[PDB]
Amino acid sequence: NHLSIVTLEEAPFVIVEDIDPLTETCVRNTVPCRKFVKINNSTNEGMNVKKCCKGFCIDILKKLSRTVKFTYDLYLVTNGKHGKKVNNVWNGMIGEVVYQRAVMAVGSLTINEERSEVVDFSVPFVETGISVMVSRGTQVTGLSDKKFQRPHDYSPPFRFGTVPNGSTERNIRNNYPYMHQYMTRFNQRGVEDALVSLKTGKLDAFIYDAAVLNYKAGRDEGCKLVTIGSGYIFATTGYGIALQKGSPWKRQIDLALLQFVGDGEMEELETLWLTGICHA
Ligand SMILES: CCCc1cnn(O)c1[C@@H](N)C(=O)O
Repeated sequence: NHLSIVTLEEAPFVIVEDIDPLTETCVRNTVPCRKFVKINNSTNEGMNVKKCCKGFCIDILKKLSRTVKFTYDLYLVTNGKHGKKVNNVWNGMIGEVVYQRAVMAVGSLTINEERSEVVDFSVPFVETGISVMVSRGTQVTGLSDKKFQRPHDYSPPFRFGTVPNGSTERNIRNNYPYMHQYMTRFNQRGVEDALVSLKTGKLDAFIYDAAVLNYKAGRDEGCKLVTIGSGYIFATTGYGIALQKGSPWKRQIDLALLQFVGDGEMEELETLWLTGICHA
C-alpha cells in the first residue's frame, strides 16, 4: 500500500536538494524523492535519480503520512509542471493523477474549476489567488488599474507579464483576451527572472500566484518588492492536494488537515516556512 505521490519544485513549498552520495540517504527535514531524467535530448530513454525534498508541503506530507498511517514513494513530475490540458491531454501533476500514475499530488497546486472536473482536491490549506508584484515605489491599484487596461497610455508601454502555463495565465487567457495577448511579449521563464527584471527596472509588474508572491516580497533582500491583490476575486482559491476523481482518501486527508488547523500545527508550519520580515 505504498502510495505513489507526485510533487514539483517551487520554494518554499517544495525544495529539491542533492542526496549525499556517501550514504544515498536523505537526512534532517528532508525526505527521499526521485526524478526520471533523460539520457539525452533525442529520446525518452532515462534513469531515475535519487534526490531529497523539503518545504512547507513536504512537512504537510510528513504529517499526513504520520497521522493517516501510510507510506509513500515521492517523485518529481517530468512532463509539464502544475497542470495544463495540452493537445487535449492533461500534463503536469494534474496529469499524473488523472492518468493514475500518482494517487496524490502535493505541492503549490492551485484548486480551480477546470482541474476539479478531472481530479478531486483536499480542502484548501494555503490561501492563494492572482496577485501583482511591483518594485517598491510603483503605484497600481490592482489589475483594473489603467496601467494594465491601457498600457500604451504610458512610457514605455506598461510592461507586465506572467510565467506561461500556470493557472494564472489560464485565468487571464480565458477571460481577458487583449490582456493575455498583450502580456505574452513579457512572458517570464520563472519567478527569479521576473524579480530581477522588476528590481532592475526592466519590467513594471509581474502577475503570478499570490502565495508565492507574498512569500517572495516578505523576504526580498533589501525589501525592494511589493505585492498587491489583483482584485480578481473570481480567482481566489487555495492550494489543495489533488487526488483521483472519487478517491477514497479525500475523507481521511481532509480530516487530518482539519486536525492540523485546529490544533495549531498548521500555524506552526506557516511560522516555520512562510511568514516574512519585510514590512509591506
Ligand atoms: C509556474 C506557474 C505557477 C502558477 C501560476 N499561477 N498558478 O496558479 C500557478 C500554480 N500554482 C498552478 O497551480 O498552476
